[PDB]
Amino acid sequence: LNVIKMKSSDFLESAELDSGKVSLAFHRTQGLMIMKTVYKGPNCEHNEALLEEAKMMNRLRHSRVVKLLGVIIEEGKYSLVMEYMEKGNLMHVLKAEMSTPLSVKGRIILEIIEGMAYLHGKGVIHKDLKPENILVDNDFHIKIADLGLASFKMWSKLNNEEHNELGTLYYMAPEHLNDVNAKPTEKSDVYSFAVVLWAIFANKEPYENAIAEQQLIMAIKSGNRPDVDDITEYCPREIISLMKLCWEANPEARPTFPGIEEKFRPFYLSQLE
Amino acid sequence: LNVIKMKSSDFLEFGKVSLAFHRTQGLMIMKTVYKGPNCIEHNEALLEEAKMMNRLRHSRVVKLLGVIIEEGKYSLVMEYMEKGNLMHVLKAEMSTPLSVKGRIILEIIEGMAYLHGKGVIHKDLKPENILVDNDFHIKIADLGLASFKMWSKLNNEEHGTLYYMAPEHLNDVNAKPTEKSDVYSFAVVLWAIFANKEPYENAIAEQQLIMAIKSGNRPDVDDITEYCPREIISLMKLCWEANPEARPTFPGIEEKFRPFYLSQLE
Ligand SMILES: CC(C)(C(=O)N1C[C@@H]2C[C@H]1c1cncc(C#N)c1O2)C(F)F
Ligand SMILES: CC(C)(C(=O)N1C[C@@H]2C[C@H]1c1cncc(C#N)c1O2)C(F)F
Repeated sequence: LNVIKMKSSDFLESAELDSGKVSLAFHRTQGLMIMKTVYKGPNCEHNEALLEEAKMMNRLRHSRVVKLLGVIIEEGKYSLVMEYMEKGNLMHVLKAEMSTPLSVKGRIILEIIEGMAYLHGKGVIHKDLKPENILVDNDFHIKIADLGLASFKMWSKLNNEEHNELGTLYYMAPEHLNDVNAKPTEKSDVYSFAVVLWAIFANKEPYENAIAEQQLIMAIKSGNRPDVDDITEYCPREIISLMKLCWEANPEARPTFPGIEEKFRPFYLSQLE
Repeated sequence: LNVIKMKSSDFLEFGKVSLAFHRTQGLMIMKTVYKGPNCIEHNEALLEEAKMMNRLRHSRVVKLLGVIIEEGKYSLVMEYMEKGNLMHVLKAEMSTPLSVKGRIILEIIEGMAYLHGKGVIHKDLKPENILVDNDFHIKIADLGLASFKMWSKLNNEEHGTLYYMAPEHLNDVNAKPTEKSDVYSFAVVLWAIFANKEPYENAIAEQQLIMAIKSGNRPDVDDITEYCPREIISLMKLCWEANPEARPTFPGIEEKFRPFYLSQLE
């Protein structure tokens, strides 16, 4: 339940990944893993706080959240070590030439609901749910990640701290768009989820026809949402309903993940599984 | 957020469990605990235990849908489970395949992990308290009202087998239950799932059987005639260890069992 303090010698770590300075690394005994090197540079401070924030992020253990296996914390380099998800992130899986069946897409959605229900269950606001932060194993089971380090302030600042040698907008609720200092709520995560449902049936990012960013922000704040007609393949009307309900302008008019799970699970089981 | 105060008029019409029809929301199970005289002085305490009951919401625990608090009728209203309890499902003429028994075990682990996550000790996990819907998905129940004292008192005033009980609580009723108390119970549940019956069938008497269990007696593994994976036999032995400390946590179980389930049984 305390963090595993791993050494640099324990790995033969690879080149970067574009789905990240995130890299695949080979542990000498425990085998294949994912490593997020946060810092490289001279010695610095906050060592106890980072190791406590690692302990904090090690607390959250579920079948649908990515597990911290350990951390590297040495003289002038800081890294997070996490379990290997073979098929990469959700958006990578949807774009692949291999067909993703309806039943699988259904299960993926239930597994995300399960995972979000867990984090909210522990009083965690994700703040940055998006297909990047949804990883997929070889059996097409998923786990939720915080690779932005949204919920871990000391690690997130460490990336841009000082002497460091080493996306969101589409899934961010309109209340927080163009807001320098916004407080994200649980219902912020519910909006993100709605855009994720759309992406799962679109097999692409939303807002492809946007030209400038200030155009897209002002559009989404004025009530624009992903084009439902741009869903070419079959998407059940129950899920089309659900994503419209979850990307409501009014935060309070959105449901909660317990509320979603209660409706979606029996629908999934009866119609999609 | 808070509990729903339902009326008896809103319905058609372990405790007097009746299946009842809510006039709008549809079919439910109602546990009418008290029918007769009036006890309105302690209604606040029951409604405070109800709030406590209402806070536990998971896919693998039975949900309180609402409660009836009237002059001389007191009921818990909870979600319907078509196939009844686990022991009833195992004893049916339809053989329940290995893959399903595997999934059942994962769903129990999921549910127990949730309750422990909310600081809940079940204290009386057993096949009777494990209910099964039409697609063989399970939800854990507290029909004995082990964790709800005022309702449990009310249940059995006018108008309990030991096979799944950890040895620390056998002949010690003051011993505080821990998480590891539930983990022993779970071990005996694993056995029953592959046995398709209650253990200790050829015990002489319960006084003597209790003393046997305290001295290290466990269910007969040779009584499992049908196939049981060896790593599940290993798991149930590790979970029914004499020493509470020597048993794994439900988190500990989940992390070993889930990838085993997925790779070998799913
Ligand atoms: C940071 C790390 C290890 C990670 O994914 N997680 C740590 C724990 C579980 C998982 C995670 C996922 N979503 C939200 C939170 C919160 N709060 C969270 O916290 C990885 F992204 F580097
Ligand atoms: C009593 C009631 C409603 C019920 O199953 N539960 C109430 C809530 C969820 C579920 C439950 C199950 N296991 C343990 C606890 C605890 N603590 C529990 O508490 C039913 F048996 F009538």
